Amino acid sequence: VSEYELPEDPRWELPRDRLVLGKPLGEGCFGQVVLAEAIGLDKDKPNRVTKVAVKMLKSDATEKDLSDLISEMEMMKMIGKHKNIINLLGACTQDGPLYVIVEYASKGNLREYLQARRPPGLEYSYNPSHNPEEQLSSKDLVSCAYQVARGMEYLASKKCIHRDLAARNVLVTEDNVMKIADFGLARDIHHIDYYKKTTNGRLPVKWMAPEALFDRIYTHQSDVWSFGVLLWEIFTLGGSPYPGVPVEELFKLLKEGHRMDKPSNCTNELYMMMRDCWHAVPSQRPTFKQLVEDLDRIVALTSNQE
Ligand SMILES: Cc1cc2cc(Oc3ccnc(Nc4cccc(CS(=O)(=O)NCCN(C)C)c4)n3)ccc2[nH]1
Repeated sequence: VSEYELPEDPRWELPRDRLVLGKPLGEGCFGQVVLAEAIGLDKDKPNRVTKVAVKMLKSDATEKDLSDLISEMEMMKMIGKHKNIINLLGACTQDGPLYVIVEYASKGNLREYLQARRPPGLEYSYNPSHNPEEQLSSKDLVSCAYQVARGMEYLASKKCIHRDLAARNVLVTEDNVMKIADFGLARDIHHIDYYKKTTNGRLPVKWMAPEALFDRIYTHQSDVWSFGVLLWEIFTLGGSPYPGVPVEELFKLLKEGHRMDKPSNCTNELYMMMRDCWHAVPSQRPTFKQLVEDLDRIVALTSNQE
């Protein structure tokens, strides 16, 4: 029995013997995510199995870690469901460690998904996958961007600021639906280390708007700046931002007006949309509502023949 009072919500609680735990999906310093099969997740369909992702704490986990995971779960309930975010499906709070059960995205994060779909040749770096998949169409790429914009428009409408929107935090389902992840994470109460890599080797400083970098100010406008970086990641098919640029240099550069150059395969229109997201002045960036409307139009005009 836990020493803590884990919050049981009858609408969401699943007996944990309805979960058949499967392979690890990922592990961080937080805990771990595993794939599972859930039996009768939908009450009206008790005999059906659903593949799901299950988040749980490491054994080394503290009380703040627990509080953080509960917090993510409750924030997700409050934000509600949208097609282009990772949605809550249930929880196990009784009879063992806390499990938070969410939609499963079988194709993993967007950066690695795009990298494995890199065609040969001059416009992209090499494909690092030993199981490369069919390359995407131009329309497919704009449609990835559109779906992420639509998810952020929803989150913004629910007053959620993501604060680390990046291709690594977009997951892709079996049906190639884009789903924003890690939007419900607690904001650390301590100052951050700008030079500390994630468990997957990423430096989050490269997605920060200048006002976030400089003064730790995060708003929907600073998420639009990150979406501009994410756009650049899409049209480089998973490229790494500011190539050759040491991180301790980045703010100076940005402040002087430095911006990433256009990816080799990227329309003038989509590069101008990136640059607009990277407006120095937060009030002058487009909103996610505007981004969605423009990307909708651009998707309809973009060829899926190549
Ligand atoms: C409460 C909560 C639960 C939760 C679960 C999350 O993870 C989820 C949720 C839904 N689906 C997937 N699918 C998935 C499939 C393959 C691999 C991965 C992990 S990965 O880091 O993107 N790539 C694996 C190895 N790379 C580093 C080489 C995830 N994960 C992510 C955030 C979450 N927040």
